[PDB]
Amino acid sequence: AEESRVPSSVSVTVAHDLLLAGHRYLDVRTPEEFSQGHACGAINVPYMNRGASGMSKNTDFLEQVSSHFGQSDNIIVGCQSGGRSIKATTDLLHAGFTGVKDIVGGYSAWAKNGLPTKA
Repeated sequence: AEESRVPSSVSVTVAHDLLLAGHRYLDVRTPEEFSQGHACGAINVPYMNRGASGMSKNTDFLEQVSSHFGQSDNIIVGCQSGGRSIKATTDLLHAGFTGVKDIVGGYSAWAKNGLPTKA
């Protein structure tokens, strides 16, 4: 009974219900999105980011992380774009990108609010 690897696709609409549950939201709009910082109730990062997280930058750690862990292991991830990115995520899934939910959009919708929490 393992469930550390489960790739699923959904829309920010259904994820929103889960977002109310208070679950970590991973979003990757663009490396520059990181330079902007974080968000209020939304964690948007470029897949991998070096930090006190224990150093993890999409480069080789994938072999160590994909070894049995996912950068978003058990998380809700979503690319700024949908459909076109949905199949794109499948390419990353082959490299090891499961155990998380694939949401469509994210920052665009959260941006609609205008409440970005960050340093």
